[PDB]
Amino acid sequence: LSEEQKQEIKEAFDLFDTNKTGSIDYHELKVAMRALGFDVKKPEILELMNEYDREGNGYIGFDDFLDIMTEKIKN
Amino acid sequence: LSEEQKQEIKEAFDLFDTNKTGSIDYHELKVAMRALGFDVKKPEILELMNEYDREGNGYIGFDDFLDIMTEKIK
Amino acid sequence: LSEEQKQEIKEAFDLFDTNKTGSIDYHELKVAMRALGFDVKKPEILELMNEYDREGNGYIGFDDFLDIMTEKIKN
Ligand SMILES: [Ca+2]
Ligand SMILES: [Ca+2]
Ligand SMILES: [Ca+2]
Ligand SMILES: [Ca+2]
Ligand SMILES: [Ca+2]
Ligand SMILES: [Cl-]
Ligand SMILES: [Cl-]
Repeated sequence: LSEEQKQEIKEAFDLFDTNKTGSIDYHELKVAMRALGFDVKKPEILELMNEYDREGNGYIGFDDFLDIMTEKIKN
Repeated sequence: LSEEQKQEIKEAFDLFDTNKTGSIDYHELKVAMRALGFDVKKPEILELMNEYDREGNGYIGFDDFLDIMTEKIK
Repeated sequence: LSEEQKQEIKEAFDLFDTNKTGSIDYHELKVAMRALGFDVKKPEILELMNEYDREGNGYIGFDDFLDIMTEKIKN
């Protein structure tokens, strides 16, 4: 929630944001969460994708990723 | 451990310091060590808590976490 | 790979640079890659070591590690 914590979450997102877009696809969400210490598996990742991929293009934004990590850490 | 290494250990601790208490409980220690690349399981984590939770309240400080990562890395 | 992505890869290498050399051994490569979200196993790590430990002393450099992570993140 703090600025220091938000930057660290941003570092994990920017590491696997290949095409310099503001998005990550399924595989990049898995390694990003694992880079933050969460051993997420395929059923959990697909559940998160379908919850946040509103336009249905296979990508989620950073603010989507920020809210995911917010739910995981604060709980 | 150098200043650069200690800062990185500090970043992993501050990420899972949920209430800014300067302390982490069992679950927060587990994900923090895994955030540093160590796949730790429940028996090892409980053994670390029992070693460093001297007050017996279910929390350890950063200097407890710093010493844990010191022996795991060095 | 942007300059900020290379800094994050450098942080993972420097965390397990135990003796302040420019090298990591088998075990230090395993945890360094796992610190970046890749849960690699023994056969893959030994495969990467054999490819990049050209001198054959059980160590690889940062530029070896940077190239490994470049291939992993860019599929
Ligand atoms: Ca992308
Ligand atoms: Ca990590
Ligand atoms: Ca706490
Ligand atoms: Ca205590
Ligand atoms: Ca070394
Ligand atoms: Cl999980
Ligand atoms: Cl002790």
